[PDB]
Amino acid sequence: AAQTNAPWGLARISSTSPGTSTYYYDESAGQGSCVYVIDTGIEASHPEFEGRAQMVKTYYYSSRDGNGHGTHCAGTVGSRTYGVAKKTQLFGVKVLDDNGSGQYSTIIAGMDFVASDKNNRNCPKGVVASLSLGGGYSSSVNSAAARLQSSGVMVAVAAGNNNADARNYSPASEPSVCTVGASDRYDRRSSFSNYGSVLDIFGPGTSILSTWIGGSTRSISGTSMATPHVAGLAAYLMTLGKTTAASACRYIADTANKGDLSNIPFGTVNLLAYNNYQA
Repeated sequence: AAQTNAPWGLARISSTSPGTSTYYYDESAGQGSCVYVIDTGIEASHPEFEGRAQMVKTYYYSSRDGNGHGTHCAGTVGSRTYGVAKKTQLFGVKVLDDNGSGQYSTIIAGMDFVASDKNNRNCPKGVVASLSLGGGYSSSVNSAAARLQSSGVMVAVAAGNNNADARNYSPASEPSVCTVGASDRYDRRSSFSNYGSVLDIFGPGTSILSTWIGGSTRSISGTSMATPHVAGLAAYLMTLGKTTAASACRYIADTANKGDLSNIPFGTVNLLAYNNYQA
């Protein structure tokens, strides 16, 4: 399939070259897979989600996304216009309040929720969890991310927007999950994107247009915005049978665009998420 005038990030994950605007992808589009978006919740009623998004858990008075961040990330995963896997199932776990804030303990409980809740969902193609969140280093947040990964969920976490080594941030520093840095439309590392040996991949992170609360859209920047690209890419690749949850991050890196990003610090992988679709 071909989505003309796609957001630049979608066109990039299906391109060996920057500066194109058509997203190419196999029409399976993540059908039969599931992506948990553990964030501020999802505006499931948004027409871009086509009934495929829903709230499955909240730790606050409402499951409604009053922030927009989780709606944006879900839109990049699987919204029809801005998503990578336009047919995947989107489950919202509201571990962040409408300020975008969350206690690490609520975040840990959300990861253990997904690790069990997937046994209540129909995901024959597999399960993805997109963690567009992060704070300082925590071995307990890291271990929850490892349990989630160990449980059979592909876990994609943001590297962080500190322009630092992601080694001092959780869950970005958990080596078993898929830690994602952010790039821009000119194949530069995003000026904010964390780096380091713990990173596994880079996704489009600067000026990403996706869904927003109130049925709207907007463009925002962050490693929280590169993470749903790889998360959506993983649900896409697992539906095609190219990889499993335990292997998808290592697979995505094997098939990524090599040595195409500039301003990548020594010791950080120079890999850009690439669906390797041939139309």
